[PDB]
Amino acid sequence: ADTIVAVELDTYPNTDIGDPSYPHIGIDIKSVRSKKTAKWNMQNGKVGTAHIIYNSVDKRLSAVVSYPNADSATVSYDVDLDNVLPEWVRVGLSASTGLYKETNTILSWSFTSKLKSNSTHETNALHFMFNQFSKDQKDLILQGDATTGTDGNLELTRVSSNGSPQGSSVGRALFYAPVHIWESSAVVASFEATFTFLIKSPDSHPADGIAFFISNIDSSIPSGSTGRLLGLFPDAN
Amino acid sequence: ADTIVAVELDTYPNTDIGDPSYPHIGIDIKSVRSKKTAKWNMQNGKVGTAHIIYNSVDKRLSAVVSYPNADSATVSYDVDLDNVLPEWVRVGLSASTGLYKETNTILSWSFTSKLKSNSTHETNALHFMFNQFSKDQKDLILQGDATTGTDGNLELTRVSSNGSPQGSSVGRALFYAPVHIWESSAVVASFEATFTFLIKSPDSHPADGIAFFISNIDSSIPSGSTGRLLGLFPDAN
Amino acid sequence: ADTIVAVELDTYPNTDIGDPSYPHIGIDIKSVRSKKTAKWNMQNGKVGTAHIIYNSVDKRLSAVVSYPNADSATVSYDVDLDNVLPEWVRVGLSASTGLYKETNTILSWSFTSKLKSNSTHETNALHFMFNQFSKDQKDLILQGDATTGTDGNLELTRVSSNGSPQGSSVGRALFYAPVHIWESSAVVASFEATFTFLIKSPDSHPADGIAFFISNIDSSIPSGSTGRLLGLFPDAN
Amino acid sequence: ADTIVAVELDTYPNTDIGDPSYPHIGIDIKSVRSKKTAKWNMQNGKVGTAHIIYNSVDKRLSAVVSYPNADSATVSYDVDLDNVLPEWVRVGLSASTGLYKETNTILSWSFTSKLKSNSTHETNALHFMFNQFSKDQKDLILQGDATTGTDGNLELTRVSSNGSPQGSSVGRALFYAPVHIWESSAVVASFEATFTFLIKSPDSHPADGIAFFISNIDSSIPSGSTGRLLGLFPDAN
Ligand SMILES: [Ca+2]
Ligand SMILES: [Ca+2]
Ligand SMILES: [Ca+2]
Ligand SMILES: [Ca+2]
Ligand SMILES: [Cl-]
Ligand SMILES: [Cl-]
Ligand SMILES: [Cl-]
Ligand SMILES: [Cl-]
Ligand SMILES: [Cl-]
Ligand SMILES: [Cl-]
Ligand SMILES: [Cl-]
Ligand SMILES: [Cl-]
Ligand SMILES: [Cl-]
Ligand SMILES: [Cl-]
Ligand SMILES: [Cl-]
Ligand SMILES: [Cl-]
Ligand SMILES: [Mn+2]
Ligand SMILES: [Mn+2]
Ligand SMILES: [Mn+2]
Ligand SMILES: [Mn+2]
Ligand code: NA
Ligand code: NA
Ligand code: NA
Ligand code: NA
Repeated sequence: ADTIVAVELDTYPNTDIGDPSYPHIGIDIKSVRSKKTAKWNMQNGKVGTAHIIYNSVDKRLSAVVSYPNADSATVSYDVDLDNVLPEWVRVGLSASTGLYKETNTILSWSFTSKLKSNSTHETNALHFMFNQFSKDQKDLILQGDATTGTDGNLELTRVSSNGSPQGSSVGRALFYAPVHIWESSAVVASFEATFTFLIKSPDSHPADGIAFFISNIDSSIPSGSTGRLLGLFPDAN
Repeated sequence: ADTIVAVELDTYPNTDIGDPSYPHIGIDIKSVRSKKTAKWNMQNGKVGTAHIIYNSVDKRLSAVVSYPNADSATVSYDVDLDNVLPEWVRVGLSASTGLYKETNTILSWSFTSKLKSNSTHETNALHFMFNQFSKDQKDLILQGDATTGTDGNLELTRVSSNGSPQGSSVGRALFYAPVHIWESSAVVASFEATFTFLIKSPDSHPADGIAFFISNIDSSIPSGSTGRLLGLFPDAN
Repeated sequence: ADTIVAVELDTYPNTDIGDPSYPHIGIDIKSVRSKKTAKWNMQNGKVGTAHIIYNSVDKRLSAVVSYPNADSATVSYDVDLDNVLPEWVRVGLSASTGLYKETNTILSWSFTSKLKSNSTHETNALHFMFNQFSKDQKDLILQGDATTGTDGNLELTRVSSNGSPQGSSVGRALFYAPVHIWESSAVVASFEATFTFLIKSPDSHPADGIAFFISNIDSSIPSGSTGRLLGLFPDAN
Repeated sequence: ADTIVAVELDTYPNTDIGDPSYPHIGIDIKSVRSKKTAKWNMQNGKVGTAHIIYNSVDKRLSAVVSYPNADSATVSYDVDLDNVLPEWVRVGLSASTGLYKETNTILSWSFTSKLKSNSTHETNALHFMFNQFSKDQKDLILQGDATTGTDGNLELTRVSSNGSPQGSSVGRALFYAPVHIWESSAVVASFEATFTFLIKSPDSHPADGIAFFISNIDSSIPSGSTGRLLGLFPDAN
């Protein structure tokens, strides 16, 4: 399979696969069964913001999710990502719906990674920022049902011309350039990611969620990874 | 052909094709015959630094080149790059040698472009920084004789194991991700590029130069673009 | 007097002192009589965005102002700022009202300046970004009627508890740290500034405007610089 | 007293006050008796580089120190800095010598802090970078024996015209602008600091060290804080 590290904003509780009985944020190391979660007070049709951070000194992947006028949800996991991921990766956003559904709309997305060597001229850096998505976005790899340019937004899952979200949809956007997360001479490696998102549903139980993820470079949507599998995994192991 | 916008650090004067009778910095809009030049007091075997800047308000491509303890050379050209380049481009470094020769060594390279829209959440940004090049640099497209990882450096032209530069060599490094230089809703578009370079020759007349360039995305080394053509153009028109 | 370089978003036309007969953006070098202007299609109660740019290679102060869904206004002036300003400056925002009035509300403000030396370890940099102003903002010098923390915003001029703008008000916010705009070994010096602003008036003729400005470090509000003088100048010379 | 959080690069082992019996890096929370240390293989007269990182999600102050061609030393402490420091602080560098001595030379210094609110327009940011120190550096507060502009460098302790370090010297440089490390609406607060340093001594036992520190805004050199107290503390408690 692919190798996946994701932060999930998971909107539908699948307690059969270890989800808590509420919407939650999770940290996923090579399994959809989050290694850690925190309760998330999901707001239907409000624009929210996720922040992911990591560095190789502390080896802690943390995330925070918030809406304005609302308290934040936070989650952290101790994990050495050099022991998990290959030295070259792609970073991306994934989403899905199933028999339950929602809009999985990205309004903005930014990523910074730094590799600091032991030489005095130190940093190797990559940073992108999207506040505006464009019909033909050449620096993004779109997979499955992901489209760009509708209202300047990235629609990770299928949404009708009438505004209405479709079920059984899975989509992903990956930044075009590979990211280097380890180096021979690296003394500190850090990254950070922020995305803003609008999840709305005509339903009282929306599904299934959005993930920021890091994968191998040739990572693709796994077969039957709609719904609870979030476009990340081929099974619930 | 390809469409090329380059800043040349041109080490060999080819006065038959309009070069002045000294080493010079030039601004090249779709021709190796610089639209403007300034005298450059090239220092053999010293590490130098080039800076390129542009924005769409002023529509002026400027460049500066310097060595420590030395006065700078500067050059500027009025040019609307939206009238020259396609809206998606790749940016890169190119170099060549011919019957005369030199090391075309890049010690570091960084690039920032911003597209600011009229929406209040404004900037679309890309930034990379390389202070350290790596044997297998996946976020660079190497073309012709360009290699990476020798002393943590990008060698744009061929250099023997003994340190010694080879003639009749042409090489290019292009950043993997396309860069968006125009947008429907763009109010300001700007970029900047800095590279540090070591050009040394056993010869009193080194050749041929280094260029920072912007091209179409599928741009490749033109046939017989060794020597004076700098790996940029198929002819001296 | 103080030495002032400002970009004015000037809402009231004072044609007696050379204003055109419309709202306009201007570039002010040591006088309120803009050296250059462009027509500005000011929108009452809409949030707008100003961008200012400059570098010492081209020696061109340019500005753009925009609202979403609206075309931009632009203005540029050739001026060597090293010949105008001292080598250490403070940068800031100023506003005023007079017998005519408006809210002069800053929602956000960011500034970047770079001094690049000829040494290989090149950049001296300062960057700040405010998206949120706070009751007691210690890194801002507030002058005259400027306050912070009302709705997370900088109110440059006086505004009642009921939301309503007061006349004959002048205020300024200056960043606490001095900015270095020239250096012995400088090869390129550049800066950029962006602010977002909400100007609303119960009046069909609002007054008087907002300026981004650069001054000497001990710069203060000049006596009787309410109204057309924008909190920048002691007279209309 | 003042409130001090420092990362020490401590060159002289004072085992009477809990130093290990070697040069070491330490994390100092309101005491010179590091809460945690790691062995540091200090190199006399070689240029080294320190990196400090922290965020409020993980609440871990970490540091790394390195020389080229050398393995790094690392140290980390779990500490909520909002429980230690006031919401407004100054950040700085300090050094000292005593009966033993060394040059405490800063070649470069950069700092980034971010406060991310729960509003969609999120970040409040401050960043500075010094690669070049200047005779009259207005954006630095120099205290005790600190000077700037000798070889473009910050000399934290006294050094003769002949190059030679003086004993019983203490100096500090603080950035002029206060830094905001906590906010009402903050969801994540992070910072990072890097400085490059040259410590040389004619002595086989150099003293006493360099610290990156964060203090209250009106923090000053404590009386008799030369030598082992590093210009940070009034006593060894
Ligand atoms: Ca689920
Ligand atoms: Ca030539
Ligand atoms: Ca006016
Ligand atoms: Ca000690
Ligand atoms: Cl919980
Ligand atoms: Cl695609
Ligand atoms: Cl598969
Ligand atoms: Cl010339
Ligand atoms: Cl390749
Ligand atoms: Cl060809
Ligand atoms: Cl006009
Ligand atoms: Cl004040
Ligand atoms: Cl006065
Ligand atoms: Cl240890
Ligand atoms: Cl001082
Ligand atoms: Cl004291
Ligand atoms: Mn889950
Ligand atoms: Mn030429
Ligand atoms: Mn005017
Ligand atoms: Mn110690
Ligand atoms: Na958008
Ligand atoms: Na290198
Ligand atoms: Na605000
Ligand atoms: Na220096």
